[PDB]
Amino acid sequence: DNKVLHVYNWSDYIAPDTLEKFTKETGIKVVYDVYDSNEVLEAKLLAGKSGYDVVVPSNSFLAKQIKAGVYQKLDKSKLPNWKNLNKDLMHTLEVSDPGNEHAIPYMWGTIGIGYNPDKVKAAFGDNAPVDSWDLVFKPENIQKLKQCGVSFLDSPTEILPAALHYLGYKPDTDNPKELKAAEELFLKIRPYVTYFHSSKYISDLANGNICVAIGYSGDIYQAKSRAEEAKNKVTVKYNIPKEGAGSFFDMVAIPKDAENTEGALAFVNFLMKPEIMAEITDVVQFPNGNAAATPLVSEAIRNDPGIYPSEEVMKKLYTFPDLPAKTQRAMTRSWTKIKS
Repeated sequence: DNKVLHVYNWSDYIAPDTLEKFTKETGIKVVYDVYDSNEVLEAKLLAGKSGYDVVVPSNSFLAKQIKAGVYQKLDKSKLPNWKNLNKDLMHTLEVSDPGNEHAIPYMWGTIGIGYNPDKVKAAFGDNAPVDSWDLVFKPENIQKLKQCGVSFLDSPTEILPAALHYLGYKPDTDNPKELKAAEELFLKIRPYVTYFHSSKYISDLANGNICVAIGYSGDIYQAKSRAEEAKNKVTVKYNIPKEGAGSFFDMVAIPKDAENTEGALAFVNFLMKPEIMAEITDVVQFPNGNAAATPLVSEAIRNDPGIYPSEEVMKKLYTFPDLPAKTQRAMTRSWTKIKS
């Protein structure tokens, strides 16, 4: 039975009936499981037998997982939709799957600026550089903002590069003297930071206990809506700094030990039909890799530069590397001193 497609994906990360539509156009029935963390999936692929034709791991893992011959290169000849992929994002993805050979971007997010336009304006004055990493990385700026509170993700592997990229170094630099600079910067601002956390800020941004939060885009939208919701006159805006930013994509790949290869490819191609990816996003509401899909996406999500960026910004976007041990704990030690 070659109407058997073994798929593996994030939970609630799909259309109401994407799989149907597929089947209806393939005559391939799909078995749809859903994992909840990269660790559980990564544990499958390594277990000598995936048993799946398609997984959608996070690009940070895809990278490593690529290096361990876990996937087969795509046979692009059988993916006539590939043209619909956003060339810009694909390019900013080469430093993860070189020559875009293995996966395509499903949906993605960024580490950017979550903020409250009103509180920022009253704490800062006119013209808060709310589109620029300047907002938080100039002492005389963040200090004014302490008065309404500002948060950073507790996560050095991601946050540091914000500093690095801000200082002009390469975001993935391995250099002791540079990482230090990054450290000396965060130290000039540390006294002006309420707290470091990867979750508290979501509600504090929504209740307006704090006015500036640097964190994940998905997280900031949660707050934004949670906020409109709470009918308490709190506004949550989100920006991707003109200087570009950190970014992450969930990638659809095909494992090397795939049983139904030729079906899986058909499947990936299916996912790039403008109106299908358009649909997936109307529902879960994270941007996707599909350029020619956009104009189909719901006016409200389509027109929100907080999700669909200048694409001059698109070009200034970066991924996160596979860091080497020395750096890795170099950062931890850094972060540790930074907090206290």
